[PDB]
Amino acid sequence: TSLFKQERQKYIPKLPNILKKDFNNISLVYGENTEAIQDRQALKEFFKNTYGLPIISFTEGESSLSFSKALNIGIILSGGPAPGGHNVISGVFDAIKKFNPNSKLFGFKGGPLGLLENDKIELTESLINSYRNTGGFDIVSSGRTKIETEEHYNKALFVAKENNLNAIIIIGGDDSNTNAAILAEYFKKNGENIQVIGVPKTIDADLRNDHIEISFGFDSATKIYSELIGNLCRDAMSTKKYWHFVKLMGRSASHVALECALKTHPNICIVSEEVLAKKKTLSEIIDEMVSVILKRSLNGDNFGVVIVPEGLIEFIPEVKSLMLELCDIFDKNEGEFKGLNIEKMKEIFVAKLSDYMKGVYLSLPLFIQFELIKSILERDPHGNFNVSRVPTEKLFIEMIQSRLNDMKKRGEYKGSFTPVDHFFGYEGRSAFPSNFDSDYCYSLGYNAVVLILNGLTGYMSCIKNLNLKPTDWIAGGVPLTMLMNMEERYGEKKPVIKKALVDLEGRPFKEFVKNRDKWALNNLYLYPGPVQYFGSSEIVDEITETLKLELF
Amino acid sequence: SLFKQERQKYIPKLPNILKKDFNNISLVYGENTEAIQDRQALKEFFKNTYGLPIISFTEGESSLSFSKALNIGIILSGGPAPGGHNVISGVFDAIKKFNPNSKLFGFKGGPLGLLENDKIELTESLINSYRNTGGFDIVSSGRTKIETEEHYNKALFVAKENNLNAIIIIGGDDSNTNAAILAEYFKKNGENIQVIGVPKTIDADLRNDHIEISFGFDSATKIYSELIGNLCRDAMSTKKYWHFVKLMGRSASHVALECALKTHPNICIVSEEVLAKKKTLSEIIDEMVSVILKRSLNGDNFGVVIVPEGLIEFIPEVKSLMLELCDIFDKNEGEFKGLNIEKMKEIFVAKLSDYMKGVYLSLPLFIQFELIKSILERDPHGNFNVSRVPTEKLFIEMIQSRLNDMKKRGEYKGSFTPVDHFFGYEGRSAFPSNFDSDYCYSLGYNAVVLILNGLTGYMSCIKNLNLKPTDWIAGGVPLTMLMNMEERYGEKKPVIKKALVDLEGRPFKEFVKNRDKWALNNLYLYPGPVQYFGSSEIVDEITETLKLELF
Ligand SMILES: O=P(O)(O)OC[C@H]1O[C@](O)(COP(=O)(O)O)[C@@H](O)[C@@H]1O
Repeated sequence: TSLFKQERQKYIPKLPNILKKDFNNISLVYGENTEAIQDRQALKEFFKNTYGLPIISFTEGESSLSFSKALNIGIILSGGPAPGGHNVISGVFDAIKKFNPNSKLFGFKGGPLGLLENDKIELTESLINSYRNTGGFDIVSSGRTKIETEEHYNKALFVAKENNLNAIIIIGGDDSNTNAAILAEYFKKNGENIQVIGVPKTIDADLRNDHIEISFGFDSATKIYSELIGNLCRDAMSTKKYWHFVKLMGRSASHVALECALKTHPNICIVSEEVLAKKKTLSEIIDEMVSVILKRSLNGDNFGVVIVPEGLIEFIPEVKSLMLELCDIFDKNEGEFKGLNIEKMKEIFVAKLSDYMKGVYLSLPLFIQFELIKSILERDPHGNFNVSRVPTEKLFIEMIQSRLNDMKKRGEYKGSFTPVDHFFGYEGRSAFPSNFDSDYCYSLGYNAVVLILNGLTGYMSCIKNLNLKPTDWIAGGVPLTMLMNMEERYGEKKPVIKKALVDLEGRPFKEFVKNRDKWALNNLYLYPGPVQYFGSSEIVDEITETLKLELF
Repeated sequence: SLFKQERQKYIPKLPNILKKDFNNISLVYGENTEAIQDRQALKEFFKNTYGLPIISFTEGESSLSFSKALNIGIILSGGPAPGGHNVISGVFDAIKKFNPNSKLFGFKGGPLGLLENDKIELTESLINSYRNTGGFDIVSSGRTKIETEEHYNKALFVAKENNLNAIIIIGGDDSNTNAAILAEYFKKNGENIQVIGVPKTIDADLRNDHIEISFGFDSATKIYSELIGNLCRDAMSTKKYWHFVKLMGRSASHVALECALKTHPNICIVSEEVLAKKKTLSEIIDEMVSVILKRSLNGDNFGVVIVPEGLIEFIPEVKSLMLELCDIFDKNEGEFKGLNIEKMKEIFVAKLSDYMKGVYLSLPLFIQFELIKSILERDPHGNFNVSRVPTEKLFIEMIQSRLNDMKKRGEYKGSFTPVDHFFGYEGRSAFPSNFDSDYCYSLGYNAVVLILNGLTGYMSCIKNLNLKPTDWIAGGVPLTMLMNMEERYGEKKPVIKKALVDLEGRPFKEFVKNRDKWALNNLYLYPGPVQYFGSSEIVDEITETLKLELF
């Protein structure tokens, strides 16, 4: 397309030294016998044929392989895009073609649904070439259909068989890596010989553990967000008149928010996990932001930058309690709402709420009051709600203006508060991957094929030592069951892999805690650049602050 | 920041001429000049600096108007543009070269810093930490308009007390308006203080035959196009979202048009064309809806739209409304003195003419209030606040309604999922590209050469910008040639005329040729992040606009 794209296309991703060796010269080294996180008992029931598989690692030396004929592989992309997905695919292609030039790669379109519907294309050399080192999932598009029913699982197998597949690779987050486990068990249960391999994808870093150091895409997304946030800090510093509020996409955790904070040194950054842990109130959050603004104003600084995660309102205990009460006032007094008008029925809630929750409700902006009513009036069959109708940054902005307007009227705020809001997310997830994600993703995909060539199913492709140069990285496999627990929902116990949230005892969070009061009151902004793909190795192979601190 | 550390070490590239000794660089005088329009009245006002000659530099001797160390003052004005700090580093390096005893003084927060004698000395170690960086934060900036005899008296007193040989003003059309009049004041009153302007703005609305582009436009459009290309790729990857992207640019669509030529979005609105064709808001809406429907029938329930922030000043019915709201406020200001926005709205509605009131009340309520704020938050030069007006959200709401109208007859079976964006503040203080780094350093270094050669009332000017920096031509354009008479705050005044998109120009014509293609097909281009190290080709890329314009 652009000159950038053609040049980037020519980049050769860097492999672990071992993945460079011939396939006959790569030996399995078996590990222990893994166990689940919890419900170690019931996970032996559900996953009879797959459980307690050892962790796999790879070392040099002679080995015999499970194939000699050409392989056929199906590949699925599920969920939202992450920079480097296309490199997982280029790595798989390059690996099967090295093994046997007659091997074929089939890309199922628009998620797992493509497999159910036999909606696919053959990825050929010239096709693959155009996608090398590119952003996007647009080689085959993604979706998020789950394979659940017996009718579904049988079609998956049907389509797999009529396409002569030896294996399926699924690239996705927590939920598709869980699904990958059950498909692997399903094939093995019905005596079929199709292997399933999982690959760890998410720009939000909510898939990770002792074995998976990071998910793919998080490096590239945070670099883009931090460049944009650093640029806003520099603009704020230059004109000294605007408070920029930046919401970042992803409602599950503060991994992205925390990393951008470490990259840019903003004046304020809110961590959802901490808000939940310290049980902070809405007014406490507001008090704390207002106090930073006033103090800066007294230093003569009528500007600053705030970072908030998208899922923040769902981490305020007080808000859920207010919500659970309002719809209890709705589930009871059903006939009283006929028939009603809202604004008229608002004062019904206002008169019926408990003293303190009425104070919380009325503290909100008026449009927010109404959006909570609408949230209840639209609960799913199981009666549960979500607060998606309330935008975190805009809620905070209005409440802050209000507090400050009152203070000005009684003469305790001389400064000027002019807010500008920003929401980033879509422009970071289909960006060109950094060298790190390019190397990492290419490695994961290449490694997936080695796992398949050794007969393995139910494994997640895994590359460790990610803080070191790629030649020094270590390749292997993690069994999918060991990451699981049983989640109970509506009388049922389905297997799950739980979201990894920010560890409030981790080095990243502790680093942030150590320095945040200093960043708040002073102007110690750091200005990261755009992602570089040419120049010295330490610029082009820079990793996240997160990974740097966590490992070491 | 490791990036900043490595980038700080870049050596900007100068025109060959500027590398020669200052006693080796001679003038070439040329064509005389005049203003763009209202030339008669402007010849009264600018009686001392009208019709000066175009300047170039060549290898020779030249009469050097200075034998003793220089004292220069320097002003950063208006909104930031990447490379302002390289302008400053080019002035500093040049005056140190000339005479190591030369001092450079930075006035803080724009022209107000001059008026209030608020400054800092810009020293070698201070300049060093800002080399090749984004931002205007070395001294910060502001948008103050110097008009009154007292303001100019003050400007004179501060200038004279600081023993200043020359003042360098870095800014846009608003600031070079200040600079033009200041040079005229100093001359008319008989003083030896020289005033040189520098052509800054991400909006590129400071342009003529001689000034090929303003600095910062290159860097800003590059970051904005990276992001839009990323949104195009996400839309292609997931196939469900219609992205509406507002862009900075102020009045002109130079920014929007460049980003469209960089990315091939499905829709880009060009305000200048809207005004030429006298389109109504409703007509713009329907043209967008038609594109959306067609794509949907083709199975593409996604796309990307570029919206210029200045559009409201180019739709005849809305422009007219905004001028009447302005007129109503300016004439009944005391009534509005204390009131909230709802009470303000009530007055505005009561005082609008019947036609204008119907227009106003046809807008969504959120737009009704933002229009008022647009008027109330006019800058010191009288510009409306268009950056705060969510034009893209107005588009989304009106398109949403029309698509529901088609859906009501079974004529639109897709689901519309719009996403709003506004790329602006995040592009202004970004790290400058090699182009802007090279161009800005040359412009500052060149302003010193012009000062050394006794000039005042000139814009620093580097020509042949599509060529390798060594092959650039250095010189100077008289500030008056850019000027005309306009009404600001209910009164007629001399200003630099804003250069808008030329509908007969090569950039717009390239867009028209391909735009229909880009609407119905998915022909997106994906520019990457600006590269600062590496192959001469990717690192020294320039804008589509500049290539087409010099072709
Ligand atoms: O910085 P502000 O006061 O919000 O004003 C925004 C305006 O400044 C700009 O970013 C730059 O304008 P100038 O280059 O003319 O100073 C415009 O694009 C935008 O309309």
